[PDB]
Amino acid sequence: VTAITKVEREAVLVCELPSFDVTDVEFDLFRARESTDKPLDVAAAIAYRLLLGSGLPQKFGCSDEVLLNFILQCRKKYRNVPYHNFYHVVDVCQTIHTFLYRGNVYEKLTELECFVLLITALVHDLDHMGLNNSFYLKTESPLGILSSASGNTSVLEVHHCNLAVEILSDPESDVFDGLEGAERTLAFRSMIDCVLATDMAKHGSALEAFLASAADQSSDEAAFHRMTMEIILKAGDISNVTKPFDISRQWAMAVTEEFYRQGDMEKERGVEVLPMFDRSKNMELAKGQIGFIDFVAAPFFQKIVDACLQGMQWTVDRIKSNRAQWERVLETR
Ligand SMILES: COc1ccc(C2=NN(C3CCN(C(=O)CN4C(=O)CCC4=O)CC3)C(=O)[C@@H]3CC=CC[C@H]23)cc1OC
Ligand SMILES: [Mg+2]
Ligand SMILES: [Zn+2]
Repeated sequence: VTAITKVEREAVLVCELPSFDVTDVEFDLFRARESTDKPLDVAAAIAYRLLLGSGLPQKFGCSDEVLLNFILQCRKKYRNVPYHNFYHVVDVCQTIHTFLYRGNVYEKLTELECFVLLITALVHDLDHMGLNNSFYLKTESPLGILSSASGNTSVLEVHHCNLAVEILSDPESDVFDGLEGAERTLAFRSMIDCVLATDMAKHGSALEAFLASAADQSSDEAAFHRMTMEIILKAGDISNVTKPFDISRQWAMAVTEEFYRQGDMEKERGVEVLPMFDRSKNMELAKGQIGFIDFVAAPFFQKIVDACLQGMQWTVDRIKSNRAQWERVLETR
């Protein structure tokens, strides 16, 4: 890995981000991206501002320079795909910030764990190529073969953890360098756990485990803290439908184009192409989003809020209003 230059940091530090409140739940990363000639710099500056404002890097001996090196080292490893690019992970970081601080989830965690969540958001999709786990397995890809051979089917999640560990192995980009002993161990293990938990094939079991812990006043503390962390990263990962409508719709366009490119590649290779990934179905954006709301996101946010995370009620409220808005698109078509 090649060291971040000073000129690279200066480009990020130059961004003043006037008019944006990065801590707000109605913050608009799309508008932030439009605001400038250099969206990648603005994106990094948002991540930088969020991390510094939390008070957290300073507390764990992570300097301003090392924090920004880390951010830029993550940015180098994201690709130019429609959805799983650096804007997605900056969005997950910003959203998790809002769940911790606007939603009061910080109350259930330590500050180390809060620090870890904010950083894990930035590593959690490192080097995503716009193709899901199933594509690698269906096509018998080298990457997919290695996963089957070694017994872990979370193809990309394990990949992301491996690049995260690389960035953190140089002191100049290790935001956990100020830690040692059991704490540094916890930072790496909880980071890795969280990323492994974002495999959507494990979505149901992760939810059931969190919910079961949350209902049990004699749950192991460490286990509950860990499951909370995993759940908050998962929440950020599927939080598109909890933003105001046009923000939420822009994410949906981005993921739709990304899925389509996968399906075009699957067609070429002669493997199974699902409906959601097929250009020829031209499936309505409103039906896709409502199906995702009804089958994935509304039950998830509702269950985790009722169980435990009451301050996150606004996410349930907004899913409801976005669902009603998509129903209006149908009604008037
Ligand atoms: C902005 O909009 C989306 C953003 C992310 C995803 C992701 N989706 N997924 C799975 C796809 C397969 N799944 C489903 O098809 C679920 N489902 C039904 O069963 C009925 C209709 C429906 O949607 C489970 C989630 C991913 O794995 C992506 C990677 C990680 C997290 C969420 C991403 C989906 C979105 O809108 C469809
Ligand atoms: Mg992922
Ligand atoms: Zn993600």
